Amino acid sequence: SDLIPAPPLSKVPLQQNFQDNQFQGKWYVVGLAGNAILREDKDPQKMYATIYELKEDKSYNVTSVLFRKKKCDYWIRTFVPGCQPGEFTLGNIKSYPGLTSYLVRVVSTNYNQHAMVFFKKVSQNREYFKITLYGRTKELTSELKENFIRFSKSLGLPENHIVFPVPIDQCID
Ligand SMILES: *[C@@H]1O[C@H](CO)[C@@H](O[C@@H]2O[C@H](CO)[C@@H](O)[C@H](O)[C@H]2NC(C)=O)[C@H](O)[C@H]1NC(C)=O
Repeated sequence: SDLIPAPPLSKVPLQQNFQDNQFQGKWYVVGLAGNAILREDKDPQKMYATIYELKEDKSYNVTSVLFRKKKCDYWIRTFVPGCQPGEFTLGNIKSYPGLTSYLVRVVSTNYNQHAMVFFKKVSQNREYFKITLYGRTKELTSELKENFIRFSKSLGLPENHIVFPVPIDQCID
């Protein structure tokens, strides 16, 4: 199992002045890229969504929804504020078999339109990294999508490892 090496953090920007309250709400995953992300053609990835909710202890209750096989699959997650506003670790790791690492980095966002988030984790000892292009709506500008493509590449990902989930109306509305 061969993988493209996770980029060195110094290459992953952090959203200047992150506002955890404004980043709340529903986000559409309009762009996906990772060393474990492949541009399938016989069955293109469907768009799923992720809802971020602040807890009073300032942690996020991240829950996602995807339409898998005639149903909505929901998966919960708790992000815990890291060392700098915008960074996050995984709450209750250890309740996730094979997980020794997990990190989130809000690269950039305008809180109303879009956002770019970098994730990196170590499962089974294999290092995985990915980047989601978030959209407040199910679609966005070409400017934003090529910016996403540009960044993914700066991290070592070939076009091939960059995909745009096709918009759907099931479960993510
Ligand atoms: C974060 O999620 C937890 C559960 O994931 C929410 O806890 C719920 O809290 C209410 C009121 O205290 C309870 O009635 C529910 O039973 C709890 N749910 C669970 C699964 O334990 C919590 O409210 C969330 N916080 C926000 C602001 O969304």
